[PDB]
Amino acid sequence: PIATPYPVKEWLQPKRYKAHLMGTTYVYDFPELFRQASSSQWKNFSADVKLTDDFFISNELIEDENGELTEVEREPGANAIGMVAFKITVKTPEYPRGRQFVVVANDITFKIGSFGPQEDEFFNKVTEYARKRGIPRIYLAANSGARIGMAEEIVPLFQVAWNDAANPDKGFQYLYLTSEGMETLKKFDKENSVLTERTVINGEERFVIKTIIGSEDGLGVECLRGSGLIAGATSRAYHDIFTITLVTCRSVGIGAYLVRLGQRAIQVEGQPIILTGAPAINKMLGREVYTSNLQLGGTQIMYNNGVSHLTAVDDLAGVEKIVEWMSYVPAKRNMPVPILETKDTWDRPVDFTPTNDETYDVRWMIEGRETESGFEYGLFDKGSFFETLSGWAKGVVVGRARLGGIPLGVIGVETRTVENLIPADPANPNSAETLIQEPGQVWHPNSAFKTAQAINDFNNGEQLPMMILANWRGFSGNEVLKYGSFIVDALVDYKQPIIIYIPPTGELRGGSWVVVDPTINADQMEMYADVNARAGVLEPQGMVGIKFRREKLLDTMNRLELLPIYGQISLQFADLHDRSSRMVAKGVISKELEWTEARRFFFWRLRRRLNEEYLIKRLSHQVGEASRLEKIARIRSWYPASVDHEDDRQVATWIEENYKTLDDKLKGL
Amino acid sequence: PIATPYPVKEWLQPKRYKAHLMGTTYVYDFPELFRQASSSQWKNFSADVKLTDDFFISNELIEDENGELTEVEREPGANAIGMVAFKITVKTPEYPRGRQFVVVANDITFKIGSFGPQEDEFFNKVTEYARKRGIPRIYLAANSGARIGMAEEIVPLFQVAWNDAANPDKGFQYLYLTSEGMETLKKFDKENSVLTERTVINGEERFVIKTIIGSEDGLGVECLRGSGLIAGATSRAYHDIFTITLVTCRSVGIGAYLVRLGQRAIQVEGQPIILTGAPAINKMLGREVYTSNLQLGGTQIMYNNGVSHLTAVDDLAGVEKIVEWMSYVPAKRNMPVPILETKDTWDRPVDFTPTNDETYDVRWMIEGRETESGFEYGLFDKGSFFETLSGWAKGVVVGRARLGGIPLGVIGVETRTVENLIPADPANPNSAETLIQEPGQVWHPNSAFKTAQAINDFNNGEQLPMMILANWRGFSGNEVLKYGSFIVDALVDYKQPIIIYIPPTGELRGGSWVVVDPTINADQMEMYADVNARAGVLEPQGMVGIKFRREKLLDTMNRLELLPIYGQISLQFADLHDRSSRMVAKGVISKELEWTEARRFFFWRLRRRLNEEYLIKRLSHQVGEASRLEKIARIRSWYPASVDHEDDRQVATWIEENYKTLDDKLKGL
Ligand SMILES: C[C@@H](Oc1ccc(Oc2ncc(C(F)(F)F)cc2Cl)cc1)C(=O)O
Ligand SMILES: C[C@@H](Oc1ccc(Oc2ncc(C(F)(F)F)cc2Cl)cc1)C(=O)O
Repeated sequence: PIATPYPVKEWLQPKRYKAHLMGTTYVYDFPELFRQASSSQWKNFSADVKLTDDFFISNELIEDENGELTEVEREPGANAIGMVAFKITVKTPEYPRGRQFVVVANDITFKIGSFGPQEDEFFNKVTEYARKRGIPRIYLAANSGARIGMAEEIVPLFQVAWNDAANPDKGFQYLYLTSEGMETLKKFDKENSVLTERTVINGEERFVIKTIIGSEDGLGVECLRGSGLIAGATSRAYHDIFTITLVTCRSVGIGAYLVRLGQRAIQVEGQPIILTGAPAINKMLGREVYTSNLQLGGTQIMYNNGVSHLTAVDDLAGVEKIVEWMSYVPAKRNMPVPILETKDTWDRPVDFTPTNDETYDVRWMIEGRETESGFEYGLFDKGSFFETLSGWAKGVVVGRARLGGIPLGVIGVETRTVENLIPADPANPNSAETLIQEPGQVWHPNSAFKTAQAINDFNNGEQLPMMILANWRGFSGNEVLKYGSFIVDALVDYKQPIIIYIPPTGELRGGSWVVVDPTINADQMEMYADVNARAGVLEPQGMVGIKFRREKLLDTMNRLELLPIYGQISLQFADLHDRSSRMVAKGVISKELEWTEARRFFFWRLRRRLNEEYLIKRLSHQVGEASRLEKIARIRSWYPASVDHEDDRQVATWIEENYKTLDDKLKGL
Repeated sequence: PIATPYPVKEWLQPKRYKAHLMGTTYVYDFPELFRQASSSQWKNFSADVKLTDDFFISNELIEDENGELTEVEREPGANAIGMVAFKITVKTPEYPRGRQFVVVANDITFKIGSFGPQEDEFFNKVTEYARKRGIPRIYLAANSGARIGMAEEIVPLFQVAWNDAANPDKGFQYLYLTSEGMETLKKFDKENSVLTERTVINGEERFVIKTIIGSEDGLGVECLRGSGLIAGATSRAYHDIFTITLVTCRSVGIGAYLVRLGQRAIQVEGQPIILTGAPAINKMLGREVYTSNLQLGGTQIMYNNGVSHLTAVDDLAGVEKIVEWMSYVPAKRNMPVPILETKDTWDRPVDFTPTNDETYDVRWMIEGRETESGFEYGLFDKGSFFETLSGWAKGVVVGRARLGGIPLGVIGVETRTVENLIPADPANPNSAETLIQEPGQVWHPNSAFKTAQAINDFNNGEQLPMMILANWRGFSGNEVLKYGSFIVDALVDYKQPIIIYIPPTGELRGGSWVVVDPTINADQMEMYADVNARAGVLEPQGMVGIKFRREKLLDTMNRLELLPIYGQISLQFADLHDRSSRMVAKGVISKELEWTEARRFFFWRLRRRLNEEYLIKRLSHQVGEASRLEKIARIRSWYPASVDHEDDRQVATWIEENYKTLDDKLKGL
């Protein structure tokens, strides 16, 4: 393109053009996308904000002579390997003073962005660089999988010992190198390129090749080791720091695997996640079954199965989703979750309220609904709900949100009936589309798996508090059994305060309660039941049909048919047990709450709990053998004699008024 | 039964008869079953062994006044709760001096062996009693799920406020208690049994009941809490001590859940594992779909899905399987795995050997095969292989075994084609039986899940070393993706030395290698490749069709159709790369081994590694900030200047000759 206003980027560095031709952004151009997403992040928080370019800094990372990652500034496209890294320090609304994180990405323009030993080592170095600093690791997937190849320096000068040179088609016995052939390697110093054994015949000597190694690195097994390295490295990363992946062009083999290992992933439409090549798959299936790779690792597949937590219209949308996601996570490991107050204060009732005589969307309780006559506020801050895994297991809703600025993970039950339509089966010209009916408030294999996943994803890396608006009436298909224990495990491992609240029209029966009972992890869990909720081992219908047969029905009968009415009286007699009042009496819940006052209660209870948890931790550096009970008990003995321990606002208030004073007490131990 | 030789047990204590009528063993009679299994255990180890009854001791456990578990001796059937516990101290071949473990079981004769608050608390107390002492917990499942019921003391004297006493069928508004009714409760002191509000009408006062609580404990939510308690307690137990479950009569609700939470489970034929009642399921399905519960939680279902690791013809067979399983696990947490030498010494070659021109059963390589002309010894001790999860994911074989007495977990790839026949679908009169073809050396969703499970089950509680005869050529259905990371996670968590050995005719391609590469956990993992094995990113066929097209084929062609032969030359050229020799050159394996000499090598390498691991641990009590590298390096500096560090036998020999001497060195730090 001649005569253009300004210089042609795609000409100055053709690699940029190659990347675009691939349908993706040039690696070195991604940082600019983060500055834009970051800049937009401010505009949406406060339009009147004069932003200076020093609010976003990007510093590429390359290994020095000691293989140690260091910051440098060089011209794009100067990377010697197919892997690049950037250290980003940007000021955001959640962190005005600024925050940091790393970005690892494949250079799709460098050897089809394949994973070679040098690229793996680098990816591994970056990962631990982020883990060590407790910083989040963002990975941009755009690869072709593990690098492959043969010792090309042997394919031209390799000899074969046929059965008879006369009739070559008769077959052969082995391959070898001649005295000359062997000399050529010694000349290029590529002797190690092969293993042979001198053998003479009716002619001269014929060095029989027993094994080909090759002088080039990245032909086979060495690439498999590099993959395992980064695979296990990512696995550890996930339990250490915040990990997220964005599929920008395509992710193959180890690339697709890494997407799952990092767990949280956003897939850009059109960019497929391929484990094994489609063309190769048609070979292991016989006839041509698939046409394009999109039909395999497309968004309409990965996003629906839960592998892709989110999708993006394009790369910039992808970066924005990443940036928005991070707004809920701490600047770094072990750091207080990013507190962020907006126009929606904590002091206000909850407008939206579900009714037994009306279908509703759980989301309306979470963020709120917009009616024709105004906006009904929900339990959490307006527009603070960021849902994820929205294309899989619609039965349950998971997302981040804010409670008066306090970021937390939220899981709610979808009362509406889910209509999961499973596409036809390509590997079978007979089977077609299949519509599935996923009842509301009913646990399914995918629903339990999604719940466990959500819990772990909230706990690991994100380190956020959590609220589950428990509202399940049962389960059905054993996969439900297996994944079931996944949930209890995730809860035992939770390290932040948890809150289980059975919503108003909600209910919690049988094992649906067991899997989330506070006694699973009393150190972090508390359970509340709305005055309009219900809970019991069995639903009214099931109870009566067991402990209220017909003989007990007749005996009661004293109005002397009237079975229909007396029958309903049974259900009502039972229902009178599944009341929140009873829950309190039995002490199975911390207390019963009112939906409209919930927000005010939960905001202070959580703010108060976070304060004590902080203290319980600062105290976990004195006498080693100290029970958490003995810890919280000592800390509460520091409160003034007039402070009501049950008063959250007061307790939170005093503590925040004496952080240093309390610190001194700690230092004096 | 009159005139019987000896007293009639079933008469002395009718509960025994009730249990038998249930088709199960009486709880208090189970200890005797363990003495018999234990006694048989000796007969099979050494017939010439005069065993005295003091080799097996059983002491029941009940809570004292402080709720603390204590040992007592009382008449069977005197248990006040539906839960019983026994502490067993038996002398076994692996532990002549004796070993200990606990046995928790439901009393099916006590309120249909249902889980009540008192039973849950007890189950929880026993579990931690075992965890605290590091002792194994054996649970005998024979229950009816969580206890249920209503405040019966209200159903007879409860009044209803009809719309008009004239026409009761017209309906009602609420229920209440009269001045008299209220008095009756105050008389029985059951006032808390309900919550009311005095309300007067055209008549007198009518205490409207707003909530029914009941004076009896175990009606609803309190039972759900008890379940959650033991659910999360079992979950923790699994990561702490050796947990196993035996379904003796039936396990319902929380009972079935606990089976999964304890992971390792043995199901007796005929005894079903039911999550939700079948009769109730027919109600949530409309018409009668299922006839018996066996069709749901039967062995032909649980065992095939992997929930039941093993099945037993009857209870005693069940106990034997438990006893035999424990022979591979340590007396207790953190204790050296149970070393046990038999007639099959370590010093001997490996007889059985697979051939590319012959189908074989991986098991023959493991334990060996019995031919018409003698017995071909395998890699491990004869008859020491104890396979588990044998009815699910036949694609992979998992079990315990012994290497010259050294107990370890083993996983191997089933080369033969699996024929998983999925039964018809009852919830659909249209769908029938479906036969599935699971190719050998090919990873499937169930196969990866089974592998991860095996690894975790070996690591947690069992604390055993592990060997995986890696031999996978690929994978296929994404569930394979999800469960895939389950494997890498399990390896990162492994705490005992691991050994990955690609068998002779075996091979390891693509991601099949990544998921088990040593670099995933270098602290415990080592990888060996047989000289007759093959490994690479892609199989010969795939490689040539990518880096050896037709133009490269023709160019090479110098014999001037001959495509068939030249084509084969391609495959051979590539295959020459996937050789173990190359693996060594690239340093991706510790070394290449010979199948017949493997046993001798692995026996000493493992014995040597266990010795150093012990030392690396004893050293983990000195200078806190010490790298494992710095640890093993210091320990190896203690070896004599003449000892070859690479010589396992020598190293193992010296160390075992100077345990105390080394101890002194440690104490002097
Ligand atoms: C209270 C209840 O105990 C149960 C019942 C089923 C149960 O198993 C499950 N519970 C929940 C799920 C999930 F994950 F879907 F919520 C799965 C199972 Cl298998 C656990 C405890 C009972 O015994 O009635
Ligand atoms: C070496 C290979 O990298 C891969 C390929 C696929 C891959 O994903 C999986 N690998 C193994 C399994 C399992 F568990 F079946 F063994 C599953 C997946 Cl998704 C991981 C790494 C490559 O890029 O060619």
